[PDB]
Amino acid sequence: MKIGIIGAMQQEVAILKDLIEDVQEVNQAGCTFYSGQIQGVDVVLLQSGIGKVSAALGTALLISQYAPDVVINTGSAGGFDASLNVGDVVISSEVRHHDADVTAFGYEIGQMAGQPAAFKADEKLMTVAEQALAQLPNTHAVRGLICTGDAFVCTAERQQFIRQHFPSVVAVEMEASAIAQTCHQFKVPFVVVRAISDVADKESPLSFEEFLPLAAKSSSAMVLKMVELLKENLYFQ
Amino acid sequence: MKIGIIGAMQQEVAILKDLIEDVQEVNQAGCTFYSGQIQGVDVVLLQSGIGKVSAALGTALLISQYAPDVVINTGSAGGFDASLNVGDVVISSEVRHHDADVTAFGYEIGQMAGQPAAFKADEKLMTVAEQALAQLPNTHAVRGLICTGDAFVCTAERQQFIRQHFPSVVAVEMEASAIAQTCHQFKVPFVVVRAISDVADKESPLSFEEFLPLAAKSSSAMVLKMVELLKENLYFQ
Ligand SMILES: CSC[C@H]1CN(Cc2c[nH]c3c(N)ncnc23)C[C@@H]1O
Ligand SMILES: CSC[C@H]1CN(Cc2c[nH]c3c(N)ncnc23)C[C@@H]1O
Repeated sequence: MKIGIIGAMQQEVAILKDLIEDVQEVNQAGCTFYSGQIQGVDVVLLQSGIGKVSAALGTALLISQYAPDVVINTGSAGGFDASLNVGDVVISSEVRHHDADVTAFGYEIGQMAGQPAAFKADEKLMTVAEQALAQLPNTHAVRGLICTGDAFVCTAERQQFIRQHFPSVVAVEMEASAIAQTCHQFKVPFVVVRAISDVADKESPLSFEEFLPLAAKSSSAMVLKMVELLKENLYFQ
Repeated sequence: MKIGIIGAMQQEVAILKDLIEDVQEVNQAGCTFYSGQIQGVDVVLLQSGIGKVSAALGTALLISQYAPDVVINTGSAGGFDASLNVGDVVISSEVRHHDADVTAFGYEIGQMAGQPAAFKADEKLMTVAEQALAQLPNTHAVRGLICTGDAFVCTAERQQFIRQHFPSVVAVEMEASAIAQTCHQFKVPFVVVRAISDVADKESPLSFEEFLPLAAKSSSAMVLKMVELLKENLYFQ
């Protein structure tokens, strides 16, 4: 099997990039693809750039050219769930666009026309995420709805909008729904395994730059454990 | 040369689809690609689906697999310029995301992180659009800023947010900034040539239903004229 791993920023992919053996680097359309193995499993790591369009474009190139069997989205996120602290892992049960509104034509809020209302994380991949979490016993995670938009959420008004329309939201970020929607269109299983850098408030621009390395470390530790598990997961292999 | 043409919806691509000689249809990732010739020029017509993520993934697949020399985005739009009636044409001078906000990190409103603030349409393609307009004297057109978001704009509050932040906007829609950003990352010239189906207000849902066919007709006639000009002029090799 081949594991696709996607992160937006250089800082988000650095830890995993350094673990790739026999690394082959390709640059295309503002994306960087690193292929090789991590601990004996084939991987392709994509640094996509920030936001929904870059993430969608990169994911489409990833799937069409490299044919990963699964896709794992790594990186940082803004926490909405009360139980999350900076550094904690967040796992997608499902992903929605918090900034999509085609309700004029009867779609529910966040649902894009021609799409399901939500993109559900793959059940088998989810089981692997759970096993990985069980192998990191002193770490706290929350699983739930992750909401994506083309905005860095850092105001009370935007928090209120997102909570009012997506009351179960546990975290927000800027790529996951694009990755998830793209995987959905290609019929490729995905899961998001990110970690909290800030709590999406007026302090978040400062918190984010301060704690991005911590979030990358936490998210990357989980993704690495998942890679290790997938190595000997006979359903996927 | 090879001309790439992109529209979101079935009605938006139907007129041009019917003109393709020796048509070859490929279905991939929830997109449809029609390849062949229109009046002796190679074309690839992408039916992208609706919204930024579908448009981005489709455009990435289009450019990476078919290598069009230029990209023309056709279809409908919500008019903002006061002079626009349903059926009138809009030509992009440039495109912006009206729903992007990373101003917390120094970017201007609508600018995505890691991107320029606007995506400028290609000068030669704009010239060809103007030449086409001159040969269609009973089409009224406005050239200017087109703004994109993952929303069907149909409320005074949303219309006014967009006008406040992008005062020169002439029309809005849901794919162009994704196409434009993707073309920017691949370094492929683009232009948007759309036509008005509604004026982005409370009556837009009904206006859109009524006037989508007219908008497809008007925009497609312009695009066909542009195809004929591009065949003749050798502007692009
Ligand atoms: C430099 S732009 C921010 C980058 C970090 N990614 C995740 C993220 C952390 N905190 C967030 C918040 N409060 N709102 C939205 N997104 C995020 C999103 C983007 O790649
Ligand atoms: C069924 S969703 C609408 C489809 C038609 N496209 C253009 C468009 C016309 N009027 C618009 C408006 N008021 N707001 C945003 N977009 C548009 C966008 C999408 O493909």
